[PDB]
Amino acid sequence: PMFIVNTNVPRASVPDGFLSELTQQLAQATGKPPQYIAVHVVPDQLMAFGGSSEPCALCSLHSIGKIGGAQNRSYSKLLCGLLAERLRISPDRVYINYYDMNAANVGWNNSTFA
Amino acid sequence: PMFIVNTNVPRASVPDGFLSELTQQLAQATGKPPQYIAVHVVPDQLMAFGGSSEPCALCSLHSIGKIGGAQNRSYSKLLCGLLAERLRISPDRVYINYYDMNAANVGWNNSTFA
Amino acid sequence: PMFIVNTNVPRASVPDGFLSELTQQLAQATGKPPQYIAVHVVPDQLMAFGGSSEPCALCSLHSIGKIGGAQNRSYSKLLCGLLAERLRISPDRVYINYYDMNAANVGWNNSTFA
Ligand SMILES: *C(=S)NCCCC[S@@](C)=O
Ligand SMILES: *C(=S)NCCCC[S@@](C)=O
Ligand SMILES: [Cl-]
Ligand SMILES: [Cl-]
Ligand SMILES: [Cl-]
Ligand SMILES: [Cl-]
Ligand SMILES: [Cl-]
Ligand SMILES: [Cl-]
Ligand SMILES: [Cl-]
Ligand code: NA
Ligand code: NA
Ligand code: NA
Ligand code: NA
Repeated sequence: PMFIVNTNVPRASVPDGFLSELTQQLAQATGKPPQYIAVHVVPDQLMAFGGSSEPCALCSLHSIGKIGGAQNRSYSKLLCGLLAERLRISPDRVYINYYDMNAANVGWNNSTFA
Repeated sequence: PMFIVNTNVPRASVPDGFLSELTQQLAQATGKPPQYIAVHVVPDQLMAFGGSSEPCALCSLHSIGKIGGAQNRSYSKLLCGLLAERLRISPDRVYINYYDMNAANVGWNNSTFA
Repeated sequence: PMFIVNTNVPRASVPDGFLSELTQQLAQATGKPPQYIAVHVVPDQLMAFGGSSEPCALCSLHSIGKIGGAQNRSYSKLLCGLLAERLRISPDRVYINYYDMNAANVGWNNSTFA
């Protein structure tokens, strides 16, 4: 699983341990070992949501399987909750693109998971 | 709709109103209210296009529907025009990846659009 | 072809001419002329892989065709090799998402490749 968050919120407002919490909570959410979870946080971005420059975020969650209608709603409640509580970003100013990746299309360790 | 632009042009060369201009133009192009549109511009990037470092841009346009052969050809003209005038990027040094997203794979406000 | 690398390694550790090496190596691996190849390297990122902040990378390779089981394994060996040699990133701390793009979904110079 790979979770990426792009936001206009300043780096200083990202709480210590945020990447660790994301790793831990995504491991529990996806059911995959935390060892394989990758997290990427990109603050101080130049972005807008609805024409407003107030706090917002554009994210991505890639995973080989464990992606679906019900699961994605669950991931959204989890992730929007964290962005709201930890980064003070309103849930309605966050978009998360979910990708169900084929094992053959994910490279790792000089090979792929296929 | 979500539009992201990654470019090597300096932050100082990105007009302060560019995000709003993109939002408004994309609202008209997609026929969606500006409120639903998110924009993200990433300047000062380390990039090369065709083995050259002159101004260039790698972009992404995500949308739940409103994506297709004909529509994409139209978006390219709209976006290349904006990047050409406001960021000084030659249109033949711009790539735009279009993504037609399923509502179930787009998270927002603690849920998804499905 | 479009190759993007997001890594936590410092900018200073990115060798001069690294972009050129990626361009030429990708031209060889994909068979496409270098004039159409785009490369993007993003260092100094706030990332974690397996919860650890040791050197790691999240990448993407977009291409109209030339994507597949065997081909992707080959690309991974090539790209992980370059990241290990040039950026000192362990191959088991690198993920590469491969995307086989439909020509109609890749915009360039006021149109698409369809
Ligand atoms: C997230 S995309 N992890 C990469 C794929 C892991 C394969 S099995 C160990 O889930
Ligand atoms: C762009 S990806 N907007 C996402 C969906 C916006 C709401 S629907 C009701 O158009
Ligand atoms: Cl599901
Ligand atoms: Cl895939
Ligand atoms: Cl269409
Ligand atoms: Cl989708
Ligand atoms: Cl952890
Ligand atoms: Cl193949
Ligand atoms: Cl596609
Ligand atoms: Na998919
Ligand atoms: Na799609
Ligand atoms: Na940056
Ligand atoms: Na594809």
